[PDB]
Amino acid sequence: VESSTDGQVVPQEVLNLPLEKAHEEADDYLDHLLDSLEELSEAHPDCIPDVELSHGVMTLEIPAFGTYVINKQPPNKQIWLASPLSGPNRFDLLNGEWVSLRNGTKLTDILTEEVEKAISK
Amino acid sequence: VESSTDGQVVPQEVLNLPLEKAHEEADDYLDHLLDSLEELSEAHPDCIPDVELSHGVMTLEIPAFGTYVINKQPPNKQIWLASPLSGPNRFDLLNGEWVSLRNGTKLTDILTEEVEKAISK
Amino acid sequence: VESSTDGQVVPQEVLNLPLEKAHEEADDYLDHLLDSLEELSEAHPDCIPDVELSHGVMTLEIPAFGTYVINKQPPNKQIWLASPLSGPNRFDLLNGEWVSLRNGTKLTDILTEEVEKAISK
Repeated sequence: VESSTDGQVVPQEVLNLPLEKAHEEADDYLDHLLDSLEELSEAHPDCIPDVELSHGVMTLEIPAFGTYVINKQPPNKQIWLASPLSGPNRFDLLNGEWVSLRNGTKLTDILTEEVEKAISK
Repeated sequence: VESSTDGQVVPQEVLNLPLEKAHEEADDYLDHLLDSLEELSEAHPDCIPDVELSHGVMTLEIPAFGTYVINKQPPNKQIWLASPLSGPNRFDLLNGEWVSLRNGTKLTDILTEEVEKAISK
Repeated sequence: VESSTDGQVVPQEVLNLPLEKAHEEADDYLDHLLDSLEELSEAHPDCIPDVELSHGVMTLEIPAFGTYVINKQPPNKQIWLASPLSGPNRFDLLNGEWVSLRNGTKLTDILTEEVEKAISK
């Protein structure tokens, strides 16, 4: 912070508030997904045995197709999908939902399709 | 730069031009805002006493509501708004203007609304 | 990776697959451009003598106008165009194509226009 400034704001009532860092919107998504997908992991006739979430990396075992990988990524566009079925994709917010850079389809919809394509068989 | 290359371009007439780094488009915005909002800071019946701009952090005192914070942020989407009234938001360029990732509304419009919501009282 | 975790996935059949890092979509573009623009560099009546590509920096000599520079850039929006004719611009993916943050026009189209504006004279 080289400007030789002596003191900007400290206009306390920013700093005397119940203050809080933001939460990566990608981080937010992966949580709403971890326990929404492990609440699906209940009604598997057998065939979605595991979801695990590391450090912004999510693995999803689905033996019917092979194993999904879902990632926090540096931009150029963020959130990464590696699907054993539909291939690789990446996603950024448009209007509150996560959308493919490729064609602009929701990954929320791509998971739905592919998860319930599995409940069938 | 490990490619063992000996010399690419130096096609001078890029380098013999009146040359210049770009300016962060967020940086550009915060300036057009600092002196547009301190030219509003004149016609306050009392109630917007201070704007200060550090190092891509802007504070705006508005005692009616509490204190605004406006930030340069690493992407996932850039420019950050912490409003004492409307809450937190983040914004990226769409077509030359700065737009909310949440719903795509202009922050240019959100400030307008909230600044002049204040001139009233 | 400080969580004291002992072992997440290793669900091999991610790791026993023919695996592969992704390729920057900007990197992809600059290649499809290097050899598409050096296949134009053939039918120059004289006037586009050189294209060179370093490390995600591309130079394009076009003596009629002066020299183009095309860059891989950290986001806030990515891929950078410095045109001797149309000025500076930056571009992000929308739906699989590279689009100006300023007004949303394709750079693919901006090069076309300016390259063939040159074949003429």
